[PDB]
This record gives sequence, C-alpha cells and structure tokens, in this order.
Amino acid sequence: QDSLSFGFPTFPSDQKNLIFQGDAQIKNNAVQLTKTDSNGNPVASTVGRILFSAQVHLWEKSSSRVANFQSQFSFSLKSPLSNGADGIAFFIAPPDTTIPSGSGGGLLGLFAPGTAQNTSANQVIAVEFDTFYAQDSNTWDPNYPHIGIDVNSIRSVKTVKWDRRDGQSLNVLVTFNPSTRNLDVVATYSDGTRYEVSYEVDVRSVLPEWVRVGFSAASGEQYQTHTLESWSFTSTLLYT
Amino acid sequence: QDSLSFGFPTFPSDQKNLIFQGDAQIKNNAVQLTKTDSNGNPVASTVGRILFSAQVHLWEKSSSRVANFQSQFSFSLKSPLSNGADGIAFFIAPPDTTIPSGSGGGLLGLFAPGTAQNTSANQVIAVEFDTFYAQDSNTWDPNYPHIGIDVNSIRSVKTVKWDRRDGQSLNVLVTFNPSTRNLDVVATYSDGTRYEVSYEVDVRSVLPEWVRVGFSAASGEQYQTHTLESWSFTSTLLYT
Ligand SMILES: CC(=O)N[C@H]1[C@H](O[C@H]2[C@@H](O)[C@H](O)[C@@H](CO)O[C@@H]2O)O[C@H](CO)[C@@H](O)[C@@H]1O
Ligand SMILES: CC(=O)N[C@H]1[C@H](O[C@H]2[C@@H](O)[C@H](O)[C@@H](CO)O[C@@H]2O)O[C@H](CO)[C@@H](O)[C@@H]1O
Ligand SMILES: [Ca+2]
Ligand SMILES: [Ca+2]
Ligand SMILES: [Mn+2]
Ligand SMILES: [Mn+2]
Repeated sequence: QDSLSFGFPTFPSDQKNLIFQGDAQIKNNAVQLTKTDSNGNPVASTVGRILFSAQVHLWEKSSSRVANFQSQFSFSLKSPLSNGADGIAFFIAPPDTTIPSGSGGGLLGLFAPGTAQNTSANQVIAVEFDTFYAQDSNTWDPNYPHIGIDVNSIRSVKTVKWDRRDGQSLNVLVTFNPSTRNLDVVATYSDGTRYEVSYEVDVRSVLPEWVRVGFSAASGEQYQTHTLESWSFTSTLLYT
Repeated sequence: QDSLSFGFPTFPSDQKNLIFQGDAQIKNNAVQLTKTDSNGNPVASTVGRILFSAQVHLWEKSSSRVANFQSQFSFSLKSPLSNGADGIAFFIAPPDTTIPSGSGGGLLGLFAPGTAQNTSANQVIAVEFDTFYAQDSNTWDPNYPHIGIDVNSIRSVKTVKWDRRDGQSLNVLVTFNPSTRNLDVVATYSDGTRYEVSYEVDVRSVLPEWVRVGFSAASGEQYQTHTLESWSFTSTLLYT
C-alpha cells in the first residue's frame, strides 16, 4: 504494498533497481539521461530514460483508494549552445513502457510521432521542463521555455513560463493529492526563484492501477546534457 | 537507493513486487507460505518463500556505510496436530537466492542438508520461529519451541524459549542498529506476553552489499499453516 518509498541522494555506479533505456547511464554519481562524448560534452540525436524497477500501486479499484504521492528531484542542464534542447520529464506510465520509435527531439522520449497529440492513443502523465520551442518542429509548444503538465499528449494541458540556466541545479517537488485531485509542481533555483504550475486530474481515468515512475530526456538537432542529480519518491494509498 | 521502505498492511491477490518460490501463494488477503488443500487445511511435505523484488542496499564498501533496518510483521500458525511443524523465518540473503534442494522440514526452506551446519557454505541471516524440536531429527535444536537467530547455519547462534499458540497472531519487530551492530528481536502476543532476543553481528562479514529480504516456511512429516498477515520494512544507509 500500500506504501512505497525510496531515496537516491546521489547515484553511485552500482545500481540494482533501475531500468535503463536508450542512452541513459551513470557517470560521476549522477544519471546522464542523454549521450555525452568521450570529453563529456552533449551530442545530437540521443534519447534516454530510467524507471525504478518496483511497480507503484497508484490506485486500487476493489477499495476505491487512490495514492497520494510526492516526487522530489534535482537536475541540471549544460550546453555549449545558447539554445540547448530538448528537455527532461518526470513521468508515470504503465509498467511495460519502452522508448517509442522516433520519439527523440521535442517528443522527449515519451511519444511516437504519429500519435503524439492523440490523447486516446497514449497512457502517460508527465511533468516536462522544455527548453526548445521553435514553431517549425515543436508546433504544439508556447513560444518560450516552459514547465508543462502533459496528460496523454505532448501538447501540455497547462504550462508556466520558465527560465533555463546553464549549469544550475533546479530543485523540483511534484505532489499529487487524491482528496483534491491536484497535481502540483513547484520548482526552485538556489537563489529562491520559484515556478509553480498545477492541474486537476483524475489519475484513475488515465493510468492503470499499477505503474512505473521515472525520467526521460532527449536531444534532436540541438543538444545539452540532462543530468539527474538526486531523486526521492513516496506513495501511499488513501481513502478520501 | 540509500533508503527504501514498503508496507503491506494486508496482502490482496493482485501482487506485482513479490517473488513467490515453492508453494507460497496469496489466499484470503494473507500469504500462505506452505501448501493447504481445498479446505484450507495444512498438508505435509511443502516449502514456500516470498521475497520483495527490489534489492536492498545493506552496506556500501566505497563509503563505509551500513544500513539501519527495521522489519515489522505478524503471522499465525494453525494445525489440528499436537506437534505442528516446522516453522517460519524472516531472512536476508543474496538476491539470487532460491529454495535449496532438500531444504524442507526442519531446514525451513533455507538450508541444504549437506551444508546446513557449515557456516562457510552459506550466506543467510534469519530469525526463526521454530515449533518442531524432536531430538531425533532436529538434532541441532534445544528441546522446546523457540525463537532463534540463525547466521549461516540452522543451528542458531542463540535461542530463547517461545510458546506456540494455535491460531493466534504474533507481532514481531526485528531491528538492526549498525552503530552497536545489535540485531534485536521483540515478539508479542495480543495479551501482552513478550519475547526478546538480541545478538551482535557485523552484517558486512556475512552478507553481500545488496540483498533481498523475505520469509520462508516448511513442513516435513508434521505440518501446520504458516500465514504471513502483514509486513512493513524500512532500511536506510548510515555513516558508521
Ligand atoms: C536529428 C533528430 O534527432 N531529430 C529528431 C527530431 O528533432 C527535431 C525537433 O523535434 C527538435 O526539437 C529539434 C531540436 O533538437 O531538432 C529537430 O528539429 O524530432 C523528431 C520527432 O518530432 C524525431 O523523430 C527525430 O529523431
Ligand atoms: C517428508 C519430508 O518432507 N521430509 C523432510 C524432512 O523432514 C523431517 C524433519 O526435518 C522435520 O522436522 C519433521 C517434522 O516435519 O519431519 C521429518 O522428520 O526434513 C528433510 C531435511 O532434514 C527434508 O529433506 C525432507 O524433505
Ligand atoms: Ca519543446
Ligand atoms: Ca526445528
Ligand atoms: Mn512543451
Ligand atoms: Mn531451531
């Protein structure tokens, strides 16, 4: 299970409970979601994701319970370019999820090209930190960097303007309260600059009872590293 | 991960994070470790174990840390016989652990006959609730039902007298404090009767850095049900 929690203050190379997909790997005690060269610089055309191995019991039909969960994490982005891409996302998906074919670039390793905006063809809730929004390729994006809540589509149901700061860690808290059905996101830089975005969603009508949680990141023609530095998660089924 | 916790107030049929070995199965919201017939009556010659799927980081060589862990659980045993057998154990072992050939009966599904008392041939720490002690077959046991702490051998490094009570739940708390290296066990029945036993052990010299935790039970010629009713576990790496 009814409750599960785990904490990664850092990421040592000897991991046993993480599923690595695509180009994701541990380097310097952090997870590098997207590929880097020998010298450690970001490269184009790369997708990577990680999922915790134990499944999370998000809701239980037999008892009408739904989980209250909280995910706290920190990440930093670095790039030689003034317009690094494409972004990183915390996501919740069915357990057998895998990287969809062609999901690189602005699709963030989460959606397939042909169905990226079809809410009926996907099962995913994600919180994206999107740094690239050129309207010729990312047609669904507002025209500025942003944090968005994605419910079955790369076109966010709610966004807030955000500032990308090269090399600075962003601390994020994502919480879901089954009582109010509010998924709240609070992100802050060390100087106190804060961003907040929230959305009401009934997770029961979007995702199965059991899910896996993790992170995804991608770079298409433009690039930057997507470094996940720490991550804590706790979930508890509650009756509301 | 450095920290992991999970809680099973009950065990609904739909499980995803448990590894079932032998005859173990969920019935009536509890784990029946040993086989029961259609009526729910115990049968002879059965062994069953469950393990939590995620691996636990017990200690870390690179940082000299060792985990503080606590395992709380309740179980009940029932048998129409006057000498129900053989017992249930909470155990910690390497991740790839499987039921040893011939480990039924008094070996509790934990040891192989040929090496059951050879401390160099095993890697297991277990807390046993042993109800069968006939000196002619269970030659390593004291002559009364007992709680025992087993370190790489079925011959307990320590035992205390215990009373088997048919159909009554026993609540147990097992804790390990890495600073004192004490493994403490406290068990109570609902009328307040209490049993306590402690042992000092450096888990680093017995077990590998990553392990799995779970329960094992067996019945040989004599039998009884071994029903695990609830279980919560928490582990966190500490500087020591
Ligand atoms: C070379 C490459 O990886 N192309 C992927 C492409 O990337 C697009 C766009 O989506 C990105 O936002 C920008 C900046 O990195 O680069 C390209 O213009 O996205 C496709 C999905 O729409 C992927 O299938 C391609 O792999
Ligand atoms: C029939 C059977 O399962 N025999 C197992 C045997 O069981 C012994 C003893 O260990 C038990 O304590 C008692 C009470 O149940 O029954 C028999 O006397 O134990 C062997 C290991 O010592 C197993 O290999 C046998 O499978
Ligand atoms: Ca984008
Ligand atoms: Ca015995
Ligand atoms: Mn976007
Ligand atoms: Mn014994």
